[PDB]
Amino acid sequence: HMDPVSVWGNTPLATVDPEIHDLIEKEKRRQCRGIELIASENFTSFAVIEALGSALTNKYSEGMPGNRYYGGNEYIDQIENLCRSRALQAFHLDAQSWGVNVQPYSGSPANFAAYTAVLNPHDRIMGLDLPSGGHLTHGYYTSGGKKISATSIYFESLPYKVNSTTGYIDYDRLEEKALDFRPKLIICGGSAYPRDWDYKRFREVADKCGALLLCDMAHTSGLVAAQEVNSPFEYCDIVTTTTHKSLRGPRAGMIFYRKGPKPPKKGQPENAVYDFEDKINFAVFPSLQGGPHNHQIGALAVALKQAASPGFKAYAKQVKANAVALGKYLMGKGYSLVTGGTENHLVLWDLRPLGLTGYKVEKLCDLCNITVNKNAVFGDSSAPGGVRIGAPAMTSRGLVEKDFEQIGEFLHRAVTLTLEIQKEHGKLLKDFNKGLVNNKAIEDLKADVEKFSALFDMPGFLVSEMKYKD
Amino acid sequence: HMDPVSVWGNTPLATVDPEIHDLIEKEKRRQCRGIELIASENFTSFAVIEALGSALTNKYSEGMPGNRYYGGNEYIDQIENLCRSRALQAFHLDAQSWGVNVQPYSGSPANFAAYTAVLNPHDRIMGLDLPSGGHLTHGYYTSGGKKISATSIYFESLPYKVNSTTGYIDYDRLEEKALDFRPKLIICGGSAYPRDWDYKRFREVADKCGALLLCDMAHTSGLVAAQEVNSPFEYCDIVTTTTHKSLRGPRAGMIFYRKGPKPPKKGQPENAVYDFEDKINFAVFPSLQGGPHNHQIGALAVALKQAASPGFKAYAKQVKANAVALGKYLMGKGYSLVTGGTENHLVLWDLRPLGLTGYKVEKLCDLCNITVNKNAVFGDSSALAPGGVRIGAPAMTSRGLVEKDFEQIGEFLHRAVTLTLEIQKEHGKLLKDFNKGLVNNKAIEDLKADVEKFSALFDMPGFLVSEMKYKD
Amino acid sequence: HMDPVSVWGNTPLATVDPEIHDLIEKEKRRQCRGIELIASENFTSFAVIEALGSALTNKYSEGMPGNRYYGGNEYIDQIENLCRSRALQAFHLDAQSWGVNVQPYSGSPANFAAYTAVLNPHDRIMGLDLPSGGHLTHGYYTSGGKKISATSIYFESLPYKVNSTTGYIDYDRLEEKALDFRPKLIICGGSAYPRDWDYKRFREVADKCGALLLCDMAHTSGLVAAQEVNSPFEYCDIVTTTTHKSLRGPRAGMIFYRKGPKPPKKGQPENAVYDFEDKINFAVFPSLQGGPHNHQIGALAVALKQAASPGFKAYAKQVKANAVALGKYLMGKGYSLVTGGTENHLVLWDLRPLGLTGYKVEKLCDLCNITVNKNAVFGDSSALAPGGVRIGAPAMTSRGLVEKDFEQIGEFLHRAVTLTLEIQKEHGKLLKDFNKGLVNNKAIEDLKADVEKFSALFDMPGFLVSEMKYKD
Amino acid sequence: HMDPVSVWGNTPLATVDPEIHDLIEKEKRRQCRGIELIASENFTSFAVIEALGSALTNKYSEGMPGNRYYGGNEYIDQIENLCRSRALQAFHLDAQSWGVNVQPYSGSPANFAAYTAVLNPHDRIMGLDLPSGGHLTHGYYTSGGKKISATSIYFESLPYKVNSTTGYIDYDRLEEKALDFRPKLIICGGSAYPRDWDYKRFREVADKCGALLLCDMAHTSGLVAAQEVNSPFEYCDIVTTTTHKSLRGPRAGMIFYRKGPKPPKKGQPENAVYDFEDKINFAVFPSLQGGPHNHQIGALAVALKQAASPGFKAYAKQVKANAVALGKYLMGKGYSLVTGGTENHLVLWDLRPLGLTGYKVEKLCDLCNITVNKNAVFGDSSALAPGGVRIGAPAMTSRGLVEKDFEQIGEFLHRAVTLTLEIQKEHGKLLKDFNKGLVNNKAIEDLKADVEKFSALFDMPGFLVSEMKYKD
Ligand SMILES: Nc1nc2c(c(=O)[nH]1)N(C=O)[C@@H](CNc1ccc(C(=O)N[C@@H](CCC(=O)O)C(=O)O)cc1)CN2
Ligand SMILES: Nc1nc2c(c(=O)[nH]1)N(C=O)[C@@H](CNc1ccc(C(=O)N[C@@H](CCC(=O)O)C(=O)O)cc1)CN2
Ligand SMILES: Cc1ncc(COP(=O)(O)O)c(CNCC(=O)O)c1O
Ligand SMILES: Cc1ncc(COP(=O)(O)O)c(CNCC(=O)O)c1O
Ligand SMILES: Cc1ncc(COP(=O)(O)O)c(CNCC(=O)O)c1O
Ligand SMILES: Cc1ncc(COP(=O)(O)O)c(CNCC(=O)O)c1O
Repeated sequence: HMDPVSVWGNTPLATVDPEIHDLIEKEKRRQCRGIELIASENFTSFAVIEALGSALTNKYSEGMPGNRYYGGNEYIDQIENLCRSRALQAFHLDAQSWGVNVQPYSGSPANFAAYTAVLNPHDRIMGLDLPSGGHLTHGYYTSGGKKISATSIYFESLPYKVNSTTGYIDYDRLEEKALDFRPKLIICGGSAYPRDWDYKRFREVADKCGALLLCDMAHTSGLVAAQEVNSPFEYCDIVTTTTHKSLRGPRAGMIFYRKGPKPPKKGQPENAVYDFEDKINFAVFPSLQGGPHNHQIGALAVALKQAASPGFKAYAKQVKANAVALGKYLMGKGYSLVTGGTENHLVLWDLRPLGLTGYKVEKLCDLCNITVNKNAVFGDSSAPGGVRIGAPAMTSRGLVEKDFEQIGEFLHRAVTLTLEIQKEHGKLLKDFNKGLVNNKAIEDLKADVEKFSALFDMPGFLVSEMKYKD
Repeated sequence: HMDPVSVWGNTPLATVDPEIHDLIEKEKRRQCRGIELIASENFTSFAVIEALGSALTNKYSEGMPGNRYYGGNEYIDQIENLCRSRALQAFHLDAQSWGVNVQPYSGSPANFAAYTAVLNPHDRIMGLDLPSGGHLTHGYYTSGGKKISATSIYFESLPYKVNSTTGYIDYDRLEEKALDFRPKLIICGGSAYPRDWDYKRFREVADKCGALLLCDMAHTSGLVAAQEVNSPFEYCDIVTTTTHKSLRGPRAGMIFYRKGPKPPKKGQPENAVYDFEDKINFAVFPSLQGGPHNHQIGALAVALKQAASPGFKAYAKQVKANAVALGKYLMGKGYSLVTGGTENHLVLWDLRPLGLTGYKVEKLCDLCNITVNKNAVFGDSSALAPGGVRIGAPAMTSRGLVEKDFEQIGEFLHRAVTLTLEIQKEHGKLLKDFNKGLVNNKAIEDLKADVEKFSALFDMPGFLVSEMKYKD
Repeated sequence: HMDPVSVWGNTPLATVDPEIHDLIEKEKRRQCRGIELIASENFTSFAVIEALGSALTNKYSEGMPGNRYYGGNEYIDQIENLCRSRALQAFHLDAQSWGVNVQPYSGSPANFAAYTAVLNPHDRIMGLDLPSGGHLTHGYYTSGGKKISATSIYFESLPYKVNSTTGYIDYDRLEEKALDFRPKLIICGGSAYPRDWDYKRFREVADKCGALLLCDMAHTSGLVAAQEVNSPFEYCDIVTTTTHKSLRGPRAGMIFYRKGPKPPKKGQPENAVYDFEDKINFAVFPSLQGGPHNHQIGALAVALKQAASPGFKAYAKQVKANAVALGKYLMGKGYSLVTGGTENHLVLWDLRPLGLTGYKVEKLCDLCNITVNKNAVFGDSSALAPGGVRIGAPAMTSRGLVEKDFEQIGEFLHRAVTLTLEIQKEHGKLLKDFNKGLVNNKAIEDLKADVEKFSALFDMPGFLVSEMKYKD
Repeated sequence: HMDPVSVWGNTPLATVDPEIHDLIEKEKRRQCRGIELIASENFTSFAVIEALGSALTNKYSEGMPGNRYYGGNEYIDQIENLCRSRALQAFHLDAQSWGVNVQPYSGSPANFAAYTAVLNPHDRIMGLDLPSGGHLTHGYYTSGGKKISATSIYFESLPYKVNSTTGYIDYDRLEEKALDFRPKLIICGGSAYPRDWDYKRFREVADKCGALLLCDMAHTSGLVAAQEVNSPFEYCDIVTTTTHKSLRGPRAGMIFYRKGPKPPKKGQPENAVYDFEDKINFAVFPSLQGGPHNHQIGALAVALKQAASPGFKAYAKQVKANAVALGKYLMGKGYSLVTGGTENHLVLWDLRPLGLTGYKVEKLCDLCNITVNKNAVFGDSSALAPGGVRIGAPAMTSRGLVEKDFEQIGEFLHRAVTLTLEIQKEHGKLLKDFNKGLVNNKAIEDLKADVEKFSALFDMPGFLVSEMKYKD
């Protein structure tokens, strides 16, 4: 005999699986009791989460709205249509000039599908080098020649780099490389680049070598929606993005592409129109993905309505102001920030002038409930040299500039202690790690961090309902 | 000024976004007021859905447990380790002999990562042809040579087929083709094959041509977990799966792979060990994916605990018995089922003897709240109007239906196809003319009313019917 | 100080390099004092050899006549245009419907350039499997999956096979394979297939799967020119060939290709024309080759004039008659010929029923001045010691031998194979042991003496035996 | 009835084919009565030509000496063994450290086989950019992105360039690109680079990025054998070459490769040995080529004996002195030479400062019996009309010309370019305009007369002027 539906199918998680419920409750407390500075993380809304955890997960809906491979999609089609239209609206796009596919499962799927749409295997791509700030999916192989990303396996990558003096993209070297290498696709946007992008100059380079131009705006998508950074749509053929970073939605991807008449170009016939739509859609399905995750699409529609609000514009302005304030505090203490500041949501902190690796600082911070990630900086070839710090998550908890200065001081205390441990125990990991055991100053820093963090509000769930309030 | 956290971030969906809320509520009613027969669909538990919609979505955790590229993973690591251990336990695997990666975002990502782990670009693969019942990601290109799946673009595919008269896999032709084509990887498992698989024979073929053997058990994984169909782990090097079909979990993928000593093989070195684990993990991350979706992984752990329960074994038995009972009713009316029955959760219904396409039958059924999908059958070339319909039992079995209820489903389907014939008989076969017969059709309205009255007799997992916005 | 031009540059080979001169003189004697049966060899004319060894070797002439990358090509252009026009005439082709590129350095370069012209890397090809009689460059990889030819590396190959019983091409399995595999190019023609080709059926299969059709007529090109076997030009898009086998010219290749209006085909545009010429020329140069070898082109023009003569048609008839007479003689004794005879210039002889390898038979024959080559037969996996020996009539027919003379060759081969078996019986099957039987073997010496006496009865093209250094 | 062997097979070319014979005699006269300055051309010896035009053309000999796929190779094996050993001797190589394959049909086949030996499809290579002086087969695609050479289709190329101001290889940019691009193979050597190569720095770069290092010494191979330029063998893993340029042999290619113990390397284990030999041989045959052209191999053995002589060393010294003398004469007239001089056999002459294309000068020169080729210089994109002319000394040095004669060649070139300008200023700078300048131009006719008068007097290797059909 089967279990009655009510028993297996309607009983709450707390009863069906106390082990997982307890771990989720412990993770909720952790998210509350630390300083969360991973630049790619955010805290999304309870409304997004309610759509994410919904019966939308039950539906197979391969295809496009109105052109599906399964029956039963009368409401899933309306949700997807709404998501697509809100995506165009959130980025201020004319629907006769731009379309969007909202089915990519995440950012890496979105990029690989965009490449598959416009490239054959082994076609050439150029993206920002990972140590210069680019993403894995922009064609990462190592300076020792190890192919890491599938984008350097199925396609042929040659990365472009920042200038070693300024830390900004070296646009003349990009142009020289593109004219020599002749890529079919140039990628802009990145994961750890602290400045805005000259999309006009990227378009000039693309046109000079005949390449397509794609922007991957995953990290700054929220700032783009709020019109707080340069818009890639003015100059790029394709724009990809995640939805869970500064855009503050579920984990998903989107692919935007031009539609309609093309601008005048020499050699190009008159009245030509863009031809990306069908290729992009086909690449997502049936080429690469299967059934869309409709709970993600529904959650994304919610996030995109929230991103078009005046409150979200104020949030995006605050993210930038908090990152500047943090950078100014760290630079005042004498620390080295790549490019000497920031124009977006993150700072990239070079730790090599202190004699520290990113692993050591990240490891110590983690023990103090300060959540960062070690990060490559220019020169690194696979313990990198830097740490990356972002403002979106803690700005979502309501922190403003003075609070981000306190974050700077906690970061200052953490690095000061990492130096003292390394001076006392040594720079070799086996020695250093003996400094992280029964260290009263780590425990004191952890305690002060927890005190500071626990008091702020938290989106996504009710603190008053959580299992672990201590 | 920013909105307070309570306004934008803690307010319920019903207030923040009434439009999306209303559509979810309409979809909730649609799922429990019709007959849901898509063989790849299920109705998952509220406990799975509570984990899916959780703060686990906020975490970046690239890497593996204990070996991450970010801090903060004390609890995400425990959740992922529990998910992996429960996956091995759900399929009765020894941790010394099998490992599993639970980060694939869905089934197609799981397969492409498994292939990327063991194949170079353009290496050769052989899977079941799509019109014979294989999946897109098993190397699908069309009989006209059009490459459709990326698995026929980035790799070199040569599909194997069923016997054109019996509907069973032609194992002799599989072997002949494999010895000529020399694939690096043979794939078994499928999307619309109504019979079990001779994994032992697949292993003999793979050994004869030196290929790896992978099973994609996506559709029947729940039945595998309940030991109700043949276990691919006895013979396959790698087993991939989704988790949202018969397994009744969230939408995700897993890749199982052998570990430890290799069984004795001629010319193979002594002490040889399997070498899949590092390659498969690396393929998933950093090669193909980014951040794991930890809310899916947590939800999957719940589903895997539920799949190990006595109740779930009874469920899998009932899925099979319901599919058999439905098939018996349909052939009793004279309809044509591929292989003339089923050994799993689905039947594949060949409509071409009736002069119908699956598109017509799917469309009329949809108007009656009977949710199926049109499906390719052997010989088909049209994806818009293939020659069959595929019917599955997992979803309705999850609402508590047993054999007598699936016989009534058979009668509703018989009415639907009878009606589809009647409309084609009057209005004609061209789609433009057929669609005119679907406006103000009293027999459609009657059948729709009967389907909904029948569907309302049963409970519904995942949400409380008593609390939904659109009641009756 | 430099040597005077007369010393280094005008002095004959006999004085400048006695060592090489003596070896050439020894090879001249070897060629006219034994029985030369390698099916891909011939004895070309002195006139061809005089053009081959000429000042034409000094010229760089990249490009096409009239469109070159170097100056100075007034006369090289006239030679190449004469070579191309004579090539079309030799094969009875109208210049409005066929063109030809005569720059390929040999046969394997010609095929790889033709493939490069119409295929992208990894595009799919189908040719006759090597143990079934196809060439290396028709996509050869082994039954163990080892890629041998670059045509199985840079392109994706699926060979088609002969019937294992009859030795004839299995046209039904060809069609089935082509419809499953969907090749871009199907190749016909071969190296060791002893029957003619159903080009009409190959065209039917190519049309059914949308493939281009290419015939590699290297071995039988002389018979084609003489209209003594089926013409591939009636049905194939492209025809490649060497020029040194039955065509009796220098070592070189040619690529023939269709021009002008395409024949009507459903879905194909009205007024569609062929588009091979520019792609094929570009593939040869600048894609793959550098400077043409104009001394080969001039020598080829000579051979193509000779091939258009009444005398050459009689030679091609006699080649076929000699091969048939040899085959009937060997079969009367009980030797196993593939397909039980021949329709061209060669027989393929399966030694496995004797418990012999082609290597043993080739080695013993060589000691008797009977020159053959060991050859794969259906099912072989060993290239060192295949199970067959291949015998061709072109070379000895060029020395004027007729049917009764080829029956004498049959008797010599029977003696040699009998002796091979006797030695294996006495000394063993292991090569180390078998080789001991080849020392001071009176029967080998007897057979060698009979072979040279016989060979000395006939004239010899290409050089004057009366003036050769090693007389008798 | 067949033609008697004597009639078709022993009759001389002059009687069998008067049309081709006459064209060869006209080409012999053309070679005598012009100034031949194509830097890749030479006049080879009669002794080489006698081996080239010989019965060696009749033999199939696939495989290696002592390990063939055909019988009858007792003397062909001795010829190939002698060719290989003479190749090692001519370049002063220890046979325990170096081996050589002498089967490549020409230079482009040698390079493609060397690449295929050590690279998989789409592996990365880096060679000198064609407008900077590299060869097509070093990975040539255009600055507009058009893939031209097969080496940029089947492999992934990124060329390195010369310094835009000095015309020398930019070694710092080479290193920067190699570290960014990470090629598997770096190629050095060129077709139009007028300076020697810093192989030591190339080896430093290759070691830094983990690449193999190959030198293509085709153009300067004769100078390398005479030890008149830097030896690539000191630093390169593989050395390819043609044999018909400054080496003065037949048209063929060779691939030299390291053998034996590897030099100490940190990551490399102890007692490591080179593993190129079997891969190189396999790439030539059976991967890419078919039967070797034994008449080429025999002729090459002759040329390699000649290259090891003291007279050949004096020839190489004179080639260099003649190229320097010519460059000094041209620069003394105010012309622009790339890098301002030469260290080898050629000069590269930049005509853009005069407002001329290489097409115009090439074409005027050809009308005056001055044979050059237009040639890309740094920055060019047009293959129809590049900006330079390349001038080489090997061919006329082989006719016995010394420094004073090459100064006269300078004045003939100076006269030719002066006419080209005069025509340009009069008739115009558009080809429609210009080609009117080359009609009934008395100065062109006068220059041609003076060139023929000068050229006809010099000795000619390869045939006897006293015997040629056209002495006027
Ligand atoms: N046997 C089997 N049945 C199945 C699936 C499968 O993978 N295998 N599916 C797994 O999800 C669904 C069908 N998915 C399909 C997706 C695309 C095409 C296809 O051929 N598309 C072409 C033609 C489109 C057209 O004609 O309109 C194309 O996209 O161009 C076929 C089936 C449901 N049933
Ligand atoms: N049907 C047919 N007969 C033919 C040829 C052909 O191409 N097709 N040949 C056309 O010339 C010659 C045989 N050429 C061959 C060259 C290499 C291998 C081969 O398989 N080589 C492997 C194995 C070496 C070994 O076992 O020793 C290798 O090179 O690795 C076979 C045949 C003569 N007879
Ligand atoms: C055997 C099989 N494998 C993989 C997948 C893909 O899973 P995703 O859709 O999550 O990518 C499917 C989907 N099959 C869907 C169907 O049969 O309707 C499948 O049937
Ligand atoms: C620019 C960019 N693009 C795409 C992605 C991939 O998103 P998914 O993880 O959903 O695949 C990332 C991830 N960046 C993660 C980080 O910077 O920490 C990214 O930074
Ligand atoms: C450096 C180099 N390498 C290889 C080759 C090719 O040789 P073949 O033409 O035999 O394929 C050339 C030809 N160079 C011809 C020229 O510079 O005019 C060459 O210059
Ligand atoms: C059908 C066929 N095609 C091409 C070639 C290649 O020609 P080259 O060797 O010139 O590359 C051969 C050589 N076959 C040689 C044999 O059968 O003995 C051949 O048999």
